[PDB]
Amino acid sequence: QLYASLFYQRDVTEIFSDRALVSYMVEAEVALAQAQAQVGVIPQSAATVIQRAAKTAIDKIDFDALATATGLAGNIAIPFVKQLTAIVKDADEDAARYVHWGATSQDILDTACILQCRDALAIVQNQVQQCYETALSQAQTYRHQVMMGRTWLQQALPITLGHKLARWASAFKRDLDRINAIKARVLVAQLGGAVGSLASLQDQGSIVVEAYAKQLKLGQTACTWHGERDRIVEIASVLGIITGNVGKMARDWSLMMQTEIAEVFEPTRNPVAAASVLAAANRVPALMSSIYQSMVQEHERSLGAWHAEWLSLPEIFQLTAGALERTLDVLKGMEVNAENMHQNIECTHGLIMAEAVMMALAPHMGRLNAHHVVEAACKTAVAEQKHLKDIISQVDEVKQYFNPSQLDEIFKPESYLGNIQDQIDAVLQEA
Amino acid sequence: QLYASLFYQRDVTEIFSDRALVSYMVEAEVALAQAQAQVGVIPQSAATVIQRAAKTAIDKIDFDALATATGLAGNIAIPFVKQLTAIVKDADEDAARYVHWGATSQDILDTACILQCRDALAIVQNQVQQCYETALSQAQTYRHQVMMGRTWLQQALPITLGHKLARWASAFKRDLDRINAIKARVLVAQLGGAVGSLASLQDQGSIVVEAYAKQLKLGQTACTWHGERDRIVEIASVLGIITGNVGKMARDWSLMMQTEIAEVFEPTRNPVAAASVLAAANRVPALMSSIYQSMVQEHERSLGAWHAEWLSLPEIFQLTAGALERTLDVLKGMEVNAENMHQNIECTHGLIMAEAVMMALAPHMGRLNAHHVVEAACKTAVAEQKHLKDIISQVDEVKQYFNPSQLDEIFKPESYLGNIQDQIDAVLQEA
Amino acid sequence: QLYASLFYQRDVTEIFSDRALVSYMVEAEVALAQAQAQVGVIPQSAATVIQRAAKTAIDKIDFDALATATGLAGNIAIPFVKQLTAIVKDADEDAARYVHWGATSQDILDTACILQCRDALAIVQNQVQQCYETALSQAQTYRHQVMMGRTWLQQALPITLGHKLARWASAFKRDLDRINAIKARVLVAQLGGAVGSLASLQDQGSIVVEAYAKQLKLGQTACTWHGERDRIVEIASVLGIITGNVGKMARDWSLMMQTEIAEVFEPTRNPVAAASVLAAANRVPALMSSIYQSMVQEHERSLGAWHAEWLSLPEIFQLTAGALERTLDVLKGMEVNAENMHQNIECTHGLIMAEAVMMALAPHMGRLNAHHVVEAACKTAVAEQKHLKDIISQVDEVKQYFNPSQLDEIFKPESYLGNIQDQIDAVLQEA
Amino acid sequence: QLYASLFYQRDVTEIFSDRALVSYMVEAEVALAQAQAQVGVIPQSAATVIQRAAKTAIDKIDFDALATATGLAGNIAIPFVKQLTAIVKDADEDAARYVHWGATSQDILDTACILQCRDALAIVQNQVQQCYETALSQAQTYRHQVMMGRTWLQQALPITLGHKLARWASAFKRDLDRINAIKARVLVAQLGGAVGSLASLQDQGSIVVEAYAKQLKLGQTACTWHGERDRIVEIASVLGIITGNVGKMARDWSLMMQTEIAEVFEPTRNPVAAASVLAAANRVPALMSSIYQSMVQEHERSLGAWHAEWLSLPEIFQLTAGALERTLDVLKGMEVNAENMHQNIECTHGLIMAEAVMMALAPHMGRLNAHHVVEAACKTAVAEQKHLKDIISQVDEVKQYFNPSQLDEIFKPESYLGNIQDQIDAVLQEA
Repeated sequence: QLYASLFYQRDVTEIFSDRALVSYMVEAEVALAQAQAQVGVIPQSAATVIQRAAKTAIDKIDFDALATATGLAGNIAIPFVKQLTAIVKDADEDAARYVHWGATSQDILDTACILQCRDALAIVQNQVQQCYETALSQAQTYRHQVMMGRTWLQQALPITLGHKLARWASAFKRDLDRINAIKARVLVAQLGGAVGSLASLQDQGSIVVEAYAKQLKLGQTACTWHGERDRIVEIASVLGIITGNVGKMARDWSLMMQTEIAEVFEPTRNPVAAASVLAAANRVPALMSSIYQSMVQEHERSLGAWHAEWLSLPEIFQLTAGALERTLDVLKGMEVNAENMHQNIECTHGLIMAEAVMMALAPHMGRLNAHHVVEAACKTAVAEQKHLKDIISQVDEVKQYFNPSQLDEIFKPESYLGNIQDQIDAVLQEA
Repeated sequence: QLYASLFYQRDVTEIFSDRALVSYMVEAEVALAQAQAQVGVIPQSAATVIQRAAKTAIDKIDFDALATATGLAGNIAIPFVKQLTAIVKDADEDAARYVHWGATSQDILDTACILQCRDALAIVQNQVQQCYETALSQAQTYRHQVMMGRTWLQQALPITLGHKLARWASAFKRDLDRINAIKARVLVAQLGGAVGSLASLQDQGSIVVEAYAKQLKLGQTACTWHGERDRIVEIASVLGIITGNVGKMARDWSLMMQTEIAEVFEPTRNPVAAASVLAAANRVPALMSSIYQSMVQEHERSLGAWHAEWLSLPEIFQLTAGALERTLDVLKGMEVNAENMHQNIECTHGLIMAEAVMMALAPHMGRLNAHHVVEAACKTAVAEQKHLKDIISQVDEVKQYFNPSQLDEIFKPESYLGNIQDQIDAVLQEA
Repeated sequence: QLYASLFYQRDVTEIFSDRALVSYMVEAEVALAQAQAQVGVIPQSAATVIQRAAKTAIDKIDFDALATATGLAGNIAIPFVKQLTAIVKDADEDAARYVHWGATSQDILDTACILQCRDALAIVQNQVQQCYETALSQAQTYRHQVMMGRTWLQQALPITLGHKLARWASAFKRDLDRINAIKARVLVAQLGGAVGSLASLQDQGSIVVEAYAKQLKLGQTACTWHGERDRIVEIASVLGIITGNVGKMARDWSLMMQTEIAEVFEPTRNPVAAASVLAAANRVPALMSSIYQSMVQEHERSLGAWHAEWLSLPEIFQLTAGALERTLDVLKGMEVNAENMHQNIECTHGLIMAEAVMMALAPHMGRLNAHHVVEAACKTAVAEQKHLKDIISQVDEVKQYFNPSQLDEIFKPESYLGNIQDQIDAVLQEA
Repeated sequence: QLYASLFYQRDVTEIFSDRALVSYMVEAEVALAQAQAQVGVIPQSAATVIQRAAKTAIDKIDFDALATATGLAGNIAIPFVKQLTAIVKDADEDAARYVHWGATSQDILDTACILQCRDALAIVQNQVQQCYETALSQAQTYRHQVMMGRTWLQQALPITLGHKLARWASAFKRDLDRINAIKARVLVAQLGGAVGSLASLQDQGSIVVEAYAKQLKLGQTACTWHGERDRIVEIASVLGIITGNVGKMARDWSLMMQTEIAEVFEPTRNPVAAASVLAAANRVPALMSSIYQSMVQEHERSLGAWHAEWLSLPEIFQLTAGALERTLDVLKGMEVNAENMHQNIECTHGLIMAEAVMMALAPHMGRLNAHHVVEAACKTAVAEQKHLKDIISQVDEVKQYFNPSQLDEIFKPESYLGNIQDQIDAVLQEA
């Protein structure tokens, strides 16, 4: 609980709480009774009593009894079914016989898991959508804010803050595409009985799965997937990529907050938001190892791999929604310090503009000749500890082709941004 | 090398060998010169000399010099560019000036990586396609081969071998869908220069990227992605799911090969193919942790995360193609032992048919009554160590509703398969 | 909470609960005030008021306020210090000035972490000690219980159950050695102030650390270790090995519980204990990836890596203590089914004794000759579907050297156990 | 091969090459024949022929045949034994019968693995020893070089470069202790035969293992450990900690190389060494997940887990030795830029000395009063954009207790280093 505030996101944590989990299991049991009554497998009468008794089962369920019983049964569904049955019995000893009719523990657990995933995906998707919108808007606001591009953590050539923001925006848009593309394949119901054959429903199996899926508004699958878990992993893999995208952003803005750089700051000096996001960017990759090992499952119901999913999947959702929430706060209240950006550009005293000077000279001199005059000027500028502009401006060959004013233009960071504006426009359009 | 034969797949290993990597880099340099000549940035003359000198550069390149130089430069592209330039020079000192014009090391390395991924994906996709076809065909051949379904490694209720095969087939089909769905987003070119601004190409940047993408037949992206790596991770994540699917299959067939079960065997008694596949199902999840940590990259070119990708991505492809190749061999030459399957069904002496007997009795007796007669019969059958059929057949209540012949039918494994045939038909149709 | 019962161990979970964590932080603050009063840095008077106010601070602390404040400060220590100070103030506005004198957040957090580790290690060590004792005792009880040894999951040659138990016992003993060997190096105090220089204590720093360590009965280190985390990883690495040892045991006993093998059973048929232990054996390796990435920490206090430890370390302890607790239950109430063991030995109808027959014949025949008679007999026995003893006993060359009674001895599983009894005695002695 | 130069270390890579592996296997076979001849199990004559034929077997072995055969057998030992036998046969058809007498594949593979580990550990230990020596020497050289301590990547209070170096030195010393402490437990021989019972050696088993261990100068274990793998994991876990220690150092020196900080540089501006070390600090944690999953092994010889070790263990050694080698180069030729260190200390214009000013005033004013005068001065200094010294020096209360010269002393970074010199001396002594 003390850490929930630091790393997770309140709504996604609630969706995965013990109380919500049991709520979703109740929902799965109700849909099952309804789907069966609707096709004749059980009397409409029983379904109605179950549907009504359910509305308050959550308040009548003993969570201490449930936890203790879980350790002995090996899963929550078994003791949960006992309790729900006893609850429906105290309302009609007869409807009680139809509670959990034909299902096995994993049907209810996997279905509640998919119901949880459906709801937490909606929240995560909306967070990504706001992050995208906000990054696009800031990219536009600062598309002309010049600053240094850094490679291997060393100043290299100028870029604009808007270009970093456009790069992040486009990454969020690819995440939005990934989320939409997996929904149909992944949000499906689970109902197959003990060995996934629906044997106790005899020849009514396919009819009942179809109506069960429909009641919950989930997809239906061709065959039971108690042992094939690609759908679970697939959902985790997309959350993993989203966490990696904001992890990269948090690495960048906290580096820009170093005392000696101070170009961008987290809204109100410690980078508290970066610390949480970077912790999630450490933890999610480790949880991915786990969710992938969980694919190796024995026959019709695994020993170990399936149990591990109950611990890893929720943690991945919670860290991702938590990391997205802190990233949004930062993208919205981000403080840009234009003076420090200008100052850090002056750090190498014009040496970073060397190649720009060389390109301006190439036409009137031949690239070989241009390269040679600039390299000798850099040596001189370093020996005299002067700005490269001061040295190049007193070189004869050069005065032959450029006035002082043309030289001042050649040395402006803005004059060497290549096609950065085309790239920013290109990402503003894919929107 | 000795292990390559055990875990990898020959063609995918070649695509990622030092020699192929340098080949793809050469290909990237040629496309760059051609795209530039085609839009005016460099003389068509130079492009033609480079394109021709390239055809044999691979044979002229010194790989020992290259490896030694790589350790000092920090990447292969830098010493590779020197060498290729020297090679083009000995053919025309003038065309040599245009080699690697405007690109930075990462453009050539990421582009060669995507070219490699394109080729290895084609091979992996074709392996999945054959695995799918073969699983569908075997599923049909054995849709009626009865055997025990096992949960928590304990016999539970009958299923058919064809149902396990249909479950695997449908998993392969979802993999085929995943592979097709990422191609457009992932197989794109990389050309952005030092800080991804294409500054040295000035206002010709967007025009050149477009023609470079086209020359290589790759997609073009809105902005440079030197630091945003979701496309790399995404490709690894799909390979990871495929390896998890065959890992699950290898766990199953090797369990079916245990001396005491002996229901299915690897083609010619050790499960050599399972050992390799299960090793890949251990290694790939670990490599996933690595590829996901690699998303956290500093600014415009990372220190560490990017270097790690060069080691992990190829290993994931190689283990996946290797695991697919051994799985295909097994799916094709799989030996089914129907007698052992029949025998293991007799293992509990009819106790696994208890619920089937109870369902047959429910109508003529009321489920409560049916449950009670069957439970007392199980106790008796265990006490007398007799087959449950022998005990139930001499119970009065029962003889009242069933002749010996109807009892023999109720006890046949085939009579309690629920909707397994509908599920097998459903997966044969999605095809 | 519902899952705590399934995977963790009650006492270790309490040591890592929010309430115990704050308790240990209080303990760290008290020791600090006492150590300082004892060397003159603060008045003995203040230390006494703090020590007394502390006895009930836990009941006066607002945990909701604390959680909310934590999300904003980035760690629990900061809001905790405010609260504890306010608590000491309402008892003496003057002693309150000396609360948390000279320490930084990480000193209190790392010290409370080591106090927690000290207490959970004592519990884990005692669990390993009982597992060791129990395995040694069972090894002795069944040192002569013959059963099949299995390689690549295939029957190979006879072993005894006692030999598997001795192998597990010796592994537990190496764990006991590992635990004892790291205590001195790992259970040390943390007190270094903001940048680990104890600057606000001026020239009293070393004197105060020495007395602080002593008050808590922890080791003292030569230099501050806010950024060097090998001690944390080292503790996790040993817990990781212990979880791997019981993971291996759970894989084995659940395989022995398969319906068709049924040689050993979990005490009261699903392997519920194996499912939990195997889930921990999936999760701990993934958490190890995380704890190892956490070593890469920036300068004097990291951004991300340190925060991640707060989530991973406790989970590793909790899963290990949980896995040990279920393993102990199984080692103590383990049900051995000697008849099934005897029966599975008869599974290949004497074929597994082929090499034993060959060794008995080698002396009177020459190994070449012995190998050739046995191989032809195996072919015949398989063709006639007879026990190998029936075939070999009617082979002339053979009757020439052995009576029927000597042949019956050569075919007893017990006669081909090599030095298994020496190995079991050897592990009973290292005890 | 091209990457070997970037990430690994030449000698450790050779120890794990195919050629060295087969060399060590030959060595294991020779020791086995010798140990057996020495106790009577095989004729001294055969042992001598094998020992002599071995001296050149490596040159006679067909590596292509070996690789092809390996993929079919499932391990290298099987086809290797065939070849070595054929080699010994062409020298004496009789000695050939005793090649690999009584051993199983895993005995030779695990023994060659431990022989490799023994040799690579010697190299890694020596690298750590040199890193330790060099760090201690540099710590001494710069114990007085003042620079900023940084927390959460923000300047905090002064420290000395020597203190960072002492912290690293002490971490290397704990690694030296860890390496020495595991040798006895981990460097042991493996000889147990098919199911670890040495059944084919009958009652000579224990005698032969003892002499086999002795011939190779390895420890002997109480029982066979084909399935218990804690010794392998333990070796990987220590290499993992070493890689994490230099990973932390590489993060620090590359941050100190940022253009705007420029306090320390890699010897000859890109941090090429940091890039490799940080890639190993990403990859090793992932490989740890794998080596830990490999503990879960089936019965007497696993399917999958054991095979995976052949790929992970060597990679961990190679990355660790590679990371150590680059770290040593940097520790030895490290360039310290004292002026930039001095300059970055002036970055906040005295604000970082605020607490030092407050401690100097506390005695003559009361901590409350001191805190209040300093906080108002910081506000003023920020409003006027002046150095805090300029503001505090014109505050009356203050002039009352300090002359200008005493104020200049209070503001020197060196005057607020707490017990850093005691810590540096403490680590120089543990040496």
